[PDB]
Parts: sequence; structure tokens; C-alpha cells
Amino acid sequence: MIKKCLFPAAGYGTRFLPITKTIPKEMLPIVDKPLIQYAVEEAMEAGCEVMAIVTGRNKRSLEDYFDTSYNKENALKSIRNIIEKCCFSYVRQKQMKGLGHAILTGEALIGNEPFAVILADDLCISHDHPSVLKQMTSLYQKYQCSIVAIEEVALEEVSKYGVIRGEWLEEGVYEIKDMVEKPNQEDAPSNLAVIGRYILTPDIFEILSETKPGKNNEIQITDALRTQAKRKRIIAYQFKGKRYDCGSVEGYIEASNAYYKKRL
Amino acid sequence: MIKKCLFPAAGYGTRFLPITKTIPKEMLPIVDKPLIQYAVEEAMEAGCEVMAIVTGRNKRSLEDYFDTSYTNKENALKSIRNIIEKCCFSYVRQKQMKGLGHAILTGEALIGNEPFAVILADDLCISHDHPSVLKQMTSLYQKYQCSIVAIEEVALEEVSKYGVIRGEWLEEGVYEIKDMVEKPNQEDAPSNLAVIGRYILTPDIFEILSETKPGKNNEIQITDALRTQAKRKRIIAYQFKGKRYDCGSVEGYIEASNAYYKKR
Amino acid sequence: MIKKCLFPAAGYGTRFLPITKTIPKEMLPIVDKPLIQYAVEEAMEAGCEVMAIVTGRNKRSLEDYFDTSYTNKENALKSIRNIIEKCCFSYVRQKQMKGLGHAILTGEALIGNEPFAVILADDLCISHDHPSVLKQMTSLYQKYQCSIVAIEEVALEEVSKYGVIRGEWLEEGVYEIKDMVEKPNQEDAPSNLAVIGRYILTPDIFEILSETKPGKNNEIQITDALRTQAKRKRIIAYQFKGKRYDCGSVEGYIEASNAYYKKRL
Amino acid sequence: MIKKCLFPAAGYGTRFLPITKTIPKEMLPIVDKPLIQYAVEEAMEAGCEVMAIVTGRNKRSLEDYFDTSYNKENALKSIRNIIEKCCFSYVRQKQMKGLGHAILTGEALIGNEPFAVILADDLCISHDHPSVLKQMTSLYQKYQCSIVAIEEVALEEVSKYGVIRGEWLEEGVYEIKDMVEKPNQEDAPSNLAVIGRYILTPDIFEILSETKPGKNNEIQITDALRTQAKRKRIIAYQFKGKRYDCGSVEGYIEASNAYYKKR
Ligand SMILES: O=c1ccn([C@@H]2O[C@H](COP(=O)(O)OP(=O)(O)O[C@H]3O[C@H](CO)[C@@H](O)[C@H](O)[C@H]3O)[C@@H](O)[C@H]2O)c(=O)[nH]1
Ligand SMILES: O=c1ccn([C@@H]2O[C@H](COP(=O)(O)OP(=O)(O)O[C@H]3O[C@H](CO)[C@@H](O)[C@H](O)[C@H]3O)[C@@H](O)[C@H]2O)c(=O)[nH]1
Ligand SMILES: O=c1ccn([C@@H]2O[C@H](COP(=O)(O)OP(=O)(O)O[C@H]3O[C@H](CO)[C@@H](O)[C@H](O)[C@H]3O)[C@@H](O)[C@H]2O)c(=O)[nH]1
Ligand SMILES: O=c1ccn([C@@H]2O[C@H](COP(=O)(O)OP(=O)(O)O[C@H]3O[C@H](CO)[C@@H](O)[C@H](O)[C@H]3O)[C@@H](O)[C@H]2O)c(=O)[nH]1
Ligand SMILES: [Mg+2]
Ligand SMILES: [Mg+2]
Ligand SMILES: [Mg+2]
Ligand SMILES: [Mg+2]
Ligand SMILES: [Mg+2]
Ligand SMILES: [Mg+2]
Ligand SMILES: [Mg+2]
Ligand SMILES: [Mg+2]
Ligand SMILES: [Mg+2]
Ligand SMILES: [Mg+2]
Ligand SMILES: [Mg+2]
Ligand SMILES: [Mg+2]
Repeated sequence: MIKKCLFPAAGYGTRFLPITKTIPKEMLPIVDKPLIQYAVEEAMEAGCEVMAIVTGRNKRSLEDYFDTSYNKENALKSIRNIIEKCCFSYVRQKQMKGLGHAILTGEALIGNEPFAVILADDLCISHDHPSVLKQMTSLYQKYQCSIVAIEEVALEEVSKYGVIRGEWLEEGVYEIKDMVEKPNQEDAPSNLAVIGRYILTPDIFEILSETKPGKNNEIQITDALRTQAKRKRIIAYQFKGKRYDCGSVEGYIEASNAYYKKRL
Repeated sequence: MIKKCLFPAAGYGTRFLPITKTIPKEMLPIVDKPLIQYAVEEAMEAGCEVMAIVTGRNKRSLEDYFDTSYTNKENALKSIRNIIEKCCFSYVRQKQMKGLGHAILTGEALIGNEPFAVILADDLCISHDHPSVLKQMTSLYQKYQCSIVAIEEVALEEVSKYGVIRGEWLEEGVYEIKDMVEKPNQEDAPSNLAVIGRYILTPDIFEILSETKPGKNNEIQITDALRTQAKRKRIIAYQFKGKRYDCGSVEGYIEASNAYYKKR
Repeated sequence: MIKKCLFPAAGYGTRFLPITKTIPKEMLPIVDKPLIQYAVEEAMEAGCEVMAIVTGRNKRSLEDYFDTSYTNKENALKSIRNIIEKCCFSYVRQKQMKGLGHAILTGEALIGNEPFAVILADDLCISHDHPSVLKQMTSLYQKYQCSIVAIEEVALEEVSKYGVIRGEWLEEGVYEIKDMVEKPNQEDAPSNLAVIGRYILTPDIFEILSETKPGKNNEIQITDALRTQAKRKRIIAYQFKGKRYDCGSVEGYIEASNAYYKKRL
Repeated sequence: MIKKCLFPAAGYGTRFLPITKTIPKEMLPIVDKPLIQYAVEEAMEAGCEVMAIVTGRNKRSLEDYFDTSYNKENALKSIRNIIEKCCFSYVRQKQMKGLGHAILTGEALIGNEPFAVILADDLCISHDHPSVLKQMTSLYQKYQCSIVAIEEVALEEVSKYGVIRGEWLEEGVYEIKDMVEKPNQEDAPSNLAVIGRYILTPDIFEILSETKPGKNNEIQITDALRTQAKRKRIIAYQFKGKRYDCGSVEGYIEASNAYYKKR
């Protein structure tokens, strides 16, 4: 059982400025509910009980949201159940040096165990099938190796994401042969894009500590995974469910509008 | 002239629950900018230099936002830093949620014996070729030297969500209020002229507020005190020029968000 | 009746570094109670109902302290709770540390055109055989209707840490101020009547502050503004009754603490 | 070696009420320095690099204190050093259910590894000797078992501390036979009182899980240590150095006066 889920939330969110100068992008609402809460509910379903959060300058709002306070009830029951059932842990990333560096800072909260990772700006809704992390948690029980979530996208979208090169194993399961962070579409090894959902074995921490800066001069978890994938097998998983890239303004709006209609 | 502008920001904003349990509704972003920043910019253009805020349970986000901090990251941060170095922010806590009228009364400590502006940031006002709604009102005030409340004609099916006036046409877009009613059913609406979150208030409004008893939804309403003033002397209603989105409602919040995005 | 009291609390408190990088010096406890609570309680006894606080970077400790959160806990809590339920707290941020004078000028947005009280919390005043210091002053304002600044006689050796006045005796404990100087060297002191952190100021003090240039330590001094006011019209100095500890200094901080302990005992 | 140090800071501090309403007692200043800063310096000297803090209802002041900010320089040298060298982690103790429970909560920040624990209200000032934790860190190296700092106190004081029953192994080292939390004078098994300094082997977490409320209906680390002591060998170390119980106002005052004189 993967008991810990690490949530990186120390990124600038330069694109949602000026509000991200105070409110982490992971705290932005889809209308009435922050991205991070959906992520937490997801991790819970997957079986996690310890939500480890890596924070930046804007630690306050994130931390206060998950601390004790006070169809109203309806709106507050889930966050209340979250606060009661989960143990929240926090560590501060001293400098914005990349996603990989964030996860490496998170070592203080994880220790020597495989663990889950959720990039909250990727809102994944699947409510017909188990949550995305849960799908991967079940896969992990069989494979016992790092797992990276993937989705087919248009080549025109590739330069925004990590892209793999994999060899089919079973339905929707690939053994990652190679990975590249944000390639030009001409250089993209496939249309299989990485999404903010991973299950990582702890040897990943030692690998991160020796992973140099890459794309945008940031320590990328992609390069660490590429290294791991060349020492032993790690898999990529085409999850079932809907994903909105809320790290993008386009995705943020479409998720908000979708929710609005659902609310009807 | 009007140098202070009171910003009530201590209501529950329940329909936006659970995020409002930590993030006040005035802090919700259209996409990248919180409602309150638009209101503040509108107050500045109107000549205000003191931004007085009535806080509730979660003022941490507000105070943090207007406190100094550290291409389009530059252009995204230009106005806010201008606001922070230019304006003077003061604060007072509304002990209990007893109505917009009480929040204004509580705001007396920050105002004193002087006419002032009041902005309800949940009403996002966009004036493109015209001055900000408050600036328009500021001009009016120079002539009339009396309370002024912003109105707009709305379909009668909406009249039940707002305060409504019965008035005498003084001049182009100007009426003398002879009565006001907070949230009447369609059957009883005095007219289709609804009140929006913009007011200029003479200071005798505080003693009136001091004697105003709970009204609609067991809340001390600014509408009821304005009715009292209206019957003691002349106050006016101004059909402002410009587009207003009621972001106090999810439907308005969503429309404003879609609007800003298309303009991006 | 003076209803508002301004509490400057935006200073650095350098002598209490590193703790003052997070906890403003006015929040430092005498053992179990921060300096500022004693000040607020004193203002309340004087009749003030609005506690206008000028903040700096350490606002959080101050703001949270006076906000709602709550014979064991009880008795130790009754006072602060009474305070939080009866008083109205307002805040303004002194954008930059430019001096007590500029801190009070920044405080104008919370005061307005009315006379008001000012308390410098690092000056702990205990005097319960008589009314609190500020209240002694509030009574005096009723008569004189002008600015009042608290003074205490000190040794020529301490004179250099305070503002000092030159006055003329009007009546018991009252002096019409003829001149004021901030932190004069022991040789240049006009007297031994040193100013302490307590004032009642008439509203014209703001306009005077707006034209007061940086004085000692390149900071705008309320002292220089009071000197200006004193030469313009009548303003007095009141020799208060009660004991005062300069908790603005580590020596006075320790003394008051030991003093309180010997009492808690 | 021991890389992490746990710092419980979630207790009520009813003693120092009202200020402890907003500020944790571990944050109370001696004169210009908060208790917790002395403890962190001590831990650092002991070789610790991860400072794991267990927080309560008032974490803002403690977290902000150890977060980047900006003789003023002589005053900020240490904390600047600390903030730039240490890794601080946080976890919330939901209900104040005792020191042992606070430590159990800290499991998420520790994991399965030996770790140190410092109760910051116990101010330990080592003159010519290394820090109390450094002394213990060295001892563990030899013993490889839980270590609990002790001090011989006066019998009339015994009732406010955990007390051991031990057997002399070597200079200032006792194998613990039993432990009781805050026994009355008449029932004290000795005059060797526990002080807020421990090195603990990870099996203490499971034991703590099984430890029911004891003294003052609180889950006590002393009872978990007692259980560990009967289960296998653990030691008590009579440290070299001066200790003030700043958990009591009398101690707080004495420490403040002492620091003042150092001038
Ligand atoms: O120094 C940092 C940088 C980022 N983050 C956080 O890490 C996450 C991801 O950051 P972001 O910049 O938004 O990453 P992306 O550019 O979107 O890319 C990541 O996520 C994509 C899918 O969303 C993948 O396809 C990529 O391979 C992966 O790098 C966010 O939660 C950030 O707040 C930190 O905590 N610290
Ligand atoms: O106790 C309170 C209650 C409200 N507010 C604030 O007051 C404002 C308005 O609150 P809201 O709940 O949204 O009131 P409405 O029902 O929208 O009604 C007000 O605003 C309408 C238009 O926006 C008008 O038409 C109404 O007459 C007027 O009462 C917001 O800024 C709130 O945060 C407080 O600060 N404290
Ligand atoms: O920029 C500033 C500077 C100071 N303060 C505050 O002002 C007060 C006084 O500051 P402090 O540095 O302690 O001034 P002192 O040197 O003590 O001097 C003041 O107080 C003395 C007695 O306490 C008097 O005798 C002096 O005339 C008077 O200037 C404190 O509450 C500070 O926090 C601010 O708020 N902002
Ligand atoms: O629920 C709690 C209760 C306490 N604490 C912390 O635990 C520590 C100790 O609390 P305290 O109340 O001061 O305990 P003491 O009564 O002093 O007793 C402890 O410390 C003594 C020495 O100081 C020992 O002799 C005792 O055996 C040991 O229980 C402090 O750091 C507290 O903040 C928590 O974090 N959570
Ligand atoms: Mg970006
Ligand atoms: Mg992203
Ligand atoms: Mg985009
Ligand atoms: Mg509502
Ligand atoms: Mg509204
Ligand atoms: Mg709606
Ligand atoms: Mg100083
Ligand atoms: Mg001083
Ligand atoms: Mg000194
Ligand atoms: Mg206690
Ligand atoms: Mg103790
Ligand atoms: Mg005691």
C-alpha cells in the first residue's frame, strides 16, 4: 500500500499572475473548489493517508485550507472529512529549481518508501472508473516499479509536455524506453504525453540528487525517470478518465465551464 | 473630495463554499486577477487614496495580497505593485456577519465624519470608453453633494436578488430616490431599476445605520438605511454607463471569466 | 471623551533581535502577557474604545493576538477576551520605518480630525493606587484642551535616551512646554524632565508632521513636531503618577519581568 | 547517524497564558532569542540536518521564524545560518493528547529510523562540553538503543518530571529498569529526573501506538519508554551542562536573568 502522496505546489504559476503572488496555482478554484482538494480526494480513494505538501513562498493559504476552522454542509462535508482522515505534512522548497528538485525536497517527508505524486494543476475526472491514482495504485501492486500516467494528445500539444517512447506490454501499459521533456513536435518520439500523476520507488531520490538542470534550466523529474528507465523497467499508463490541463489558462476555463454545466 | 473607499469583504460567500472557508469571495480570480483588485483600481481612478477594508474570518489572503512582496510577468505585476506603493490600506474586523449595513457601520472607525465611497467587489464593473463607474459617480457627487447609489435596469425575473428603487427622473441617467426595497419578489418590485455595488455615502448614514434593525434575511441592510436617508432628504440613483457582471453569483462569475478570456 | 488611542508598533526593536524579526517588540511578554495588552487595558481605563495600531512587517502576531480564538485558563484569559469583545481594533501599515513621527502621521487614516491618545507600549506603566497614566492625562485634557505629553524626572545619565523638555511650572506636575529636544547629550539637556511614551495630541499634529523633516537618527520625530506645536500655541507636559519601566531597553525588560515575578509569587 | 530531530511544539503552555494564546511557549524569548532556536543550534551541533516540528493551534509564529525573511548582524547570524542550512518539516497534532502522542504524530516526518527529540522548554547550556544532544549522539554510537537524558534533582522537585530506576553501567550511564511520570515525593524510585532530550529507535512508534493515556490523561513518552525499557535495554544519560526548566516561569525567569548577566 502506497500510504503517502506528495503534492508539489511551490511553482511560480507565472501564468496566473497577479493572483499567484499570494494564492498558489494549486489553490485556484474550479468555481467553488480548489484544484488541490480534488487531488487530495483522489489520493484518498487510492488509499493514501499522508498528504505531503511541498510549498513555496505562498504557503499560508494552502496550509490554512487544510487546517481546522469554524447545501452548505454539502459543500463543506468533503473538506471536513479530508481534514479528519488525513495527516498533512509540509516542507518548503527553498528555491524554484524545477519539479524534480521539488520532489527531491520532498524526501524529508517521504523517506525510504515508494510513493505517489500528484501535480494538482492536472484535474483528472473519471467518476465512472476509479480515480486515476487508484488505477495506478492497483497497477503498482502488480508491477512494483515506478508508474507514469500518459494520455494521447495532438502533436500540436506535445511541446508542452513530457513525451515517452514505450513498448506495449498489455492494454494501455508501456515499458518506457525513453523520455523527453517538452520536445518540438518535429522531435517528439510519439503522441504519448506524460500527465501529473506518478508512483515512484525511492531509488528516485538518489537519482534526483545527481540530475542536472535541463529544459528551462529546471531539474526535471522527466530526466530522473529517463535515467531510472534505463537501469530497470518502469511503466507508462494510459489512464481512463478526463483530464484538463489547468496549469494552462485554456484548460482552467474549460474545466470551470464543464463544472458549471455539471452543476446543472 | 472623496479620498476613502470602504470595501466590505466579510460576508460568507456560501455559494462559493468550500473555497470561501479560507478564500474570501472578493479574492476569487476572474482568471488571473482577484475581484478586489479591479474594484481598487476603479477607486484609484476615481481619486481615492485610502482603501478601507472590512474583514471577516479570512482576511489573511486580502492583507497579504495588498502588502508589498517580491515580459507579462512584468506586465502582469505592474498595476498591483503600483496599487501597493500608491494606496493606503486600512483594516477593521466585522465581529459577526450581521449584514452589509453593519459592515458599513463597523467601517466607521476607518472613515470618520466624511463622505465616502463604498464598493462591493463582487460586482465587477467594466467601462471601456467611459470612466470607471465610481469615477462617473465621483463627478456626479461634485454637483449634488448627497448620497449616490448605482443602478441598472434588469429583467424583472432578476429583481428578487437585489435592492430596488422607485424614483423621479431628474436628468439623463439620474433619479431622486423616493423609496428602496431589498430583494422584492417580482410581484412587488417597485420598478426594474436594480441597485449595484457602488455607493457614495454622506456620513450621517452612520447614525442611521446605528438605529437600523435587521431586515431581509435577518441582516441589517444598507438598503434600509438608504431608504431612511432618502425620506429625510434627497439622495440619488445613477444609471451608470458600463458593463457589470454579478460575480456574487456563479453564473456571473463564469460569464466574467469567459469574457476576460476571449479578450485574451 | 477621547475615544481612539493610536499604538505605534512598526519599529524594528533591534536590541531584541533575532526574535523581533517575527515578533514585534510590543508583543514581547513580561512573563505571560505581551507589553501591548497592558497598554490596551490602560487605554480602556482611560475611556478609549478604538485601538488603532500602526503595523510593520510583524503584523501577524499583533493581529492574531487581538482576534477571537477563545481558574486555570480562565482567570489568565478573562482580561484579553473582555478586551477583544469590547474594543474595536483598526490597522494601517507604516510602509517604511521612517520614525515615530511618520508612524503617527501614517496613523492619520485611522484617526481623522479629532484629538486622540497615543501609547508607546515599550513603556510599561504600573500605577494602580492611582488611575492609569493615560487616564490621568485624559482627565487633564478636559481642563487644558491641548496636547499633553507624559514626563518623568530621570538622572542626567539617562537623559540621552529620551526626548527632554524645557517647561514653565503652571501647577502641580504640569508644565507649559517651551522647548523639546530628542536624545540630547547629557551636557546639552535643557533639563531632567524626560518624555515617556504617552500622549494626547490635537489633530493639527498631522499637518505639522507632514512638513517635519527627518531629525535625530534621520527619522521623523514626534518630538520635533511637538516642539513645533509647542512654539505655536500652548501644549503641556504632565508629570504622571506611577511606576515606569523602559521595556524598550533590555535592562528595563528584565527589571519589569523580575518585578512581575516577585508579585506573581 | 542520526539526521532528524523532532521538536514537539503543540502543548498548551497553560502556564504562560495569555501570550501562549497566540505564541507557542517554545517561541518565548530568553531576552532576544526564542527557546526553539537554542534547541535547533544544539541539534545542529549534534549532526542533525532535518528539523521536524510538531505544531499545534499556533504554528504561524514558529514557521515564520524559520522561514526566509528580509550588532543587528551579530544578532541575525545564527538564525540566518540555521535557515540556510537546515531542512524544516511540519506536521499538525490534532488534539493535545500528550507528549507521547505528539511524538507518534511525528512519525510521518521521521519514518523508520533512529531519531532525536528535543523538548525546547528545557534550555540546556553547555559550557566547555559539547551540546547535550551531541553528547547523546556520541553515546548512541556505542549503545545503539534509546537514550534518555537525566539529571539528579532535589526530592521536592521530583514530582514534575519523569523519574527512572536505573543500574550503573559506567560513568553517568544507567540501564533503565523502570520509569514513572511525575511521582509524588514519597513514591519516587530515585532522584534522577528525565529532561527533554531523547534519542529513540523507531520501534517506539508501534509501542506508542499501543500506549494508553496515563498521567493527566495524556499519552506519555515515559510510559512508552518504560515499556521499551522492560522489553529490552535502553539507557539514561546524566549529561554534563546546565539546564533551566523554562517550562516553569521560575525557570524561565532564572534563565532570562542568567543570560542578562552574561552581558
Ligand atoms: O520548482 C518547482 C517547479 C514546479 N513545481 C510544481 O510542480 C508542478 C508542475 O509544474 P509545472 O511547471 O506546471 O509543470 P509542467 O510544465 O506542466 O510539466 C509537468 O507536468 C506535465 C503534465 O501536466 C508533464 O507532461 C511534464 O512532463 C511535467 O514536467 C506544479 O504543481 C508546480 O507548482 C514545484 O513545486 N517547484
Ligand atoms: O455581513 C456582511 C454581509 C455582507 N458583506 C459584504 O457585503 C457585500 C454584499 O454582500 P452580498 O451578500 O453579496 O449582498 P447582496 O445580496 O448581493 O446584495 C447587495 O448587493 C446587491 C448588488 O450586488 C444589491 O442590489 C443589494 O441591494 C445589496 O444588499 C459583499 O461585498 C460582502 O462581503 C459584509 O462585509 N458583511
Ligand atoms: O518607524 C518607526 C519607528 C518607531 N516606531 C515605534 O515608535 C515607538 C517608539 O520607538 P522607539 O524606537 O522605541 O523610540 P524611543 O527611542 O524610545 O523614543 C521615544 O520614546 C521615548 C520614551 O519611551 C521618548 O522619551 C522619546 O522622545 C520618543 O521618541 C515604538 O512603539 C516603535 O515601534 C514605529 O512604529 N515606526
Ligand atoms: O500534546 C502535547 C503535549 C505536549 N507537547 C510538547 O511536549 C513537550 C513537553 O511538554 P510539557 O508539558 O512541558 O511536559 P512536562 O511536564 O514538562 O514533562 C516532560 O518533560 C519533563 C522534563 O522537562 C520530563 O521530566 C517528563 O518526563 C516529560 O513528560 C513540550 O515541548 C510541549 O509543547 C506537545 O507537543 N503536544
Ligand atoms: Mg508558468
Ligand atoms: Mg503544469
Ligand atoms: Mg494558455
Ligand atoms: Mg451566498
Ligand atoms: Mg452580491
Ligand atoms: Mg448562481
Ligand atoms: Mg532598538
Ligand atoms: Mg523605546
Ligand atoms: Mg540596554
Ligand atoms: Mg502548562
Ligand atoms: Mg516541559
Ligand atoms: Mg512556576
